[PDB]
Amino acid sequence: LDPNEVWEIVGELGDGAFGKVYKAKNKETGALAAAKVIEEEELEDYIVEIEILATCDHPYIVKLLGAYKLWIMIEFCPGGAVDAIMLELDRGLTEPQIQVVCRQMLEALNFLHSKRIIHRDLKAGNVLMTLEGDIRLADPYWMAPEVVMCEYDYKADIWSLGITLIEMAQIEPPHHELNPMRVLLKIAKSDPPTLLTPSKWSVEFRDFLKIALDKNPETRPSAAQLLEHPFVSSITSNKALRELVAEAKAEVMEE
Ligand SMILES: CN1CCN(c2ccc3[nH]c(-c4c(N)c5c(F)cccc5[nH]c4=O)nc3c2)CC1
Repeated sequence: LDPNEVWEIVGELGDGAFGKVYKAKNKETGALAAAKVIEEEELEDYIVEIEILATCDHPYIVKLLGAYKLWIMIEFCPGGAVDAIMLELDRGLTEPQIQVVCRQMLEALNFLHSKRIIHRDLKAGNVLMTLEGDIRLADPYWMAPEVVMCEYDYKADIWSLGITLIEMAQIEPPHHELNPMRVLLKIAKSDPPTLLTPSKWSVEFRDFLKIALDKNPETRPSAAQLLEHPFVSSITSNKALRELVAEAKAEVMEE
């Protein structure tokens, strides 16, 4: 069952810091793809991840297309990642644009959390866009108190979400100016990040971030509970992202 007859590569989309990501078009049917390509130990570690994605079939999570070196064919999303969008446009996202992403993310998180799965790498570079204006998420008594805590556990996502929303408002996440070494300390030491210009955004945004970014995963809310927040409870149209995908395409056409 050799590949290359099935798919033909027709582009490169981004050498991240994990393999390289190329664009693939089906030889028979004509369909597009994203091909992630790698080449004992690691191989079985990747198979588990692949077989986890097959399971995670939902509107707002990339579809697994196949598995043939090591090829992984995932759905082409022709808007690309939101962080790439934000630079090509050289600006943040409008609150209504942020409202639509926050809500679609929450349905993806709430889905995953019912499957007992965490994402753990939620940032703007892992929120992809379709032309339709929709997102896809990508890729015992002698025990010491601190050992106990590190054995609710899926509230990690909910923190990354609120942090992703700041990334989208402001282009850059909080503490972007310090090196990765010092970040971890700043995270653990500092109070929950707020928006830089509280004046610029609605009272609902500020409060959503207030409750999303609780340092205590006990008192911190589920994807489910957050879906009833005013900030995302009234959101029925993907218009504002339909709008934003259009500009991005237009801006990209420039030469
Ligand atoms: C600079 N202009 C805007 C960004 N540009 C762009 C265009 C299409 C793109 N598709 C993907 C993509 C993934 N990166 C991807 C992944 F990383 C993991 C799993 C599935 C994926 N599917 C994709 O469809 N990125 C794109 C970027 C290049 C042109």
